[PDB]
Amino acid sequence: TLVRPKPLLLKLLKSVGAQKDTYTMKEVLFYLGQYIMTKRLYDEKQQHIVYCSNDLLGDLFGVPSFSVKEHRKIYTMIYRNLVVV
Ligand SMILES: CN1C(=O)[C@H](Cc2ccccc2)O[C@@H](c2ccc(Br)cc2)[C@H]1c1ccc(Br)cc1
Repeated sequence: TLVRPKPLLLKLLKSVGAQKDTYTMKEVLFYLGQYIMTKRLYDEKQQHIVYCSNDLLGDLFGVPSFSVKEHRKIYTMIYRNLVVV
């Protein structure tokens, strides 16, 4: 499935090296995760928990924190920031 990230998500992706305007979901996640690990928004003690309050990611998703273990919720939040081609 190819997707087109909306302006805010695209900015996020490109800030960690993304270069296209169109991506597969696996690529969106790849860069999104690189973004998270690069900024280290995860919690050192509980590494599956992500803190993104007052960050671009928080703006994007609409939440102050989330768990990378809830794939359905992450997929939901991501989909709101892209149009499926
Ligand atoms: C599937 N996946 C990835 O592709 C990347 C891999 C990656 C890591 C470092 C540098 C480049 C790419 O991130 C994974 C990830 C990210 C953050 C945490 Br916390 C756990 C796992 C993980 C992931 C990406 C996005 C979300 Br939201 C949740 C998990």
